Amino acid sequence: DTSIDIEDIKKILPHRYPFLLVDKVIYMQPNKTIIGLKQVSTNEPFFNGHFPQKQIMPGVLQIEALAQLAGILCLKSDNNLFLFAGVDGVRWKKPVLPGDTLTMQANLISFKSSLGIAKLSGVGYVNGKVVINISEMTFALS
Amino acid sequence: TSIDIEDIKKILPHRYPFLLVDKVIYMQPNKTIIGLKQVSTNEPFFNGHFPQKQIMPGVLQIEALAQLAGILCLKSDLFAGVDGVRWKKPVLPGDTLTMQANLISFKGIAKLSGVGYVNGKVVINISEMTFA
Ligand SMILES: C[As](C)(=O)[O-]
Ligand SMILES: C[As](C)(=O)[O-]
Ligand SMILES: [Cl-]
Ligand SMILES: [Cl-]
Repeated sequence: DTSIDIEDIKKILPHRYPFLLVDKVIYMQPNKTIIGLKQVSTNEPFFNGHFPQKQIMPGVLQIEALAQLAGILCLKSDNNLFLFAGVDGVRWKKPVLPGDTLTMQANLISFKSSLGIAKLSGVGYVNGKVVINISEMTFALS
Repeated sequence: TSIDIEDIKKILPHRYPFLLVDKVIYMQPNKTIIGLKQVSTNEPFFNGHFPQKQIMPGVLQIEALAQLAGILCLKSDLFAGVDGVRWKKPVLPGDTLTMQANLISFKGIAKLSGVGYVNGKVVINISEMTFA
């Protein structure tokens, strides 16, 4: 099964409202990869600010949802406070909108027990099509 | 020139809780912009990041620098890409985040560099923000 619900995600991650952006893990293979989703609703606090005349999920929150999914995989592969240390090669392909399901996959590149550093790639999809690519997210365990 | 929040809001469409530039200190069109974001415990995202340790999310530091870059673009006349982001040290309640963005290219695509400081010391670097 490998899927994880929100209550169990909360036991893994320190993040809470209004900055928890993984609704469900649908698949995970420890030390390899993880797939989850974020459901995108008009009823989310950020939408009033981004933007009044046109609701578009901020691209940086799409990085954040990929980062959080990625951090689930790291914690379940091996301090639950991981900070963003670097990110490279983010390309946003298409706007994410209220009504969408943001499906996300993060793949582990490296994880150093010793140093508390992890690197992963990430891709986000809507309706089977890429809306975001991230070449490399780096996390340090503060 | 310098720009206060009401004038910032006349340039940017961003509103609460996603307007992350509190002041523009200096702006030279087609060149550079310096501004700041004040970091308070009384911001909505801190309850979530994290309950037991309040740390300004790195991704919101990208966004603040991207919004600052957006102003310089609009006044030299979405977020398509970002690359070479490095966070050096956590930004905490009670800090002032001072930011500078430099225009690298305007070709229909604009590319800018970004730097964030807390007390003179770099807290974030962005080699490239890409807009169109
Ligand atoms: C997903 As994070 C680097 O804001 O804990
Ligand atoms: C970086 As933006 C498109 O939220 O101004
Ligand atoms: Cl955006
Ligand atoms: Cl962070």
